[PDB]
Amino acid sequence: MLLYKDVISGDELVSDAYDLKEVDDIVYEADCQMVTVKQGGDVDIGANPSAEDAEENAEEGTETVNNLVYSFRLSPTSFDKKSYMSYIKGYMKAIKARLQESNPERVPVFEKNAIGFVKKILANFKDYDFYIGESMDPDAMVVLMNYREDGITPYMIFFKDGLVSEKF
Repeated sequence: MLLYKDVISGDELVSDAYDLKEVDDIVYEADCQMVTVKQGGDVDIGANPSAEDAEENAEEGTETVNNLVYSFRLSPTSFDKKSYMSYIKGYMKAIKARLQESNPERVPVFEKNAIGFVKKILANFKDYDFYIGESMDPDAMVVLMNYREDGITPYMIFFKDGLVSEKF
């Protein structure tokens, strides 16, 4: 029920309606489940000439999708290996300033903890993928999608430093 949004440019990055766990480091984890819904194509809010919506006569088009991405229309975008270093570097520094203006005591704990997680993320930045909200900003809240140690549990992480809690 809790709603967490970013102030830099995340806009509703995740919520507790699913489940959130903060790792000893400084990030939250919102688990997502798969649900089957009847979708008949969308392609943005308008962008098609003429169609029939028939395809076959033995299946309409049921597609399972995460409940967090569907409710928050999460939008995953492609990225570059070297481009990732520039986004995490200029983004980490951006937060460093937000602490100095708000809480300067979070500058050191945030640097050491965030530095450790970044080192374990580069080991497989591809397996963590890179998501982005409708804001379309490579310097806003960045969420990564990774499967637990099992693989049957899809979960994403949201930097707690750039995540606030909102009560209904």
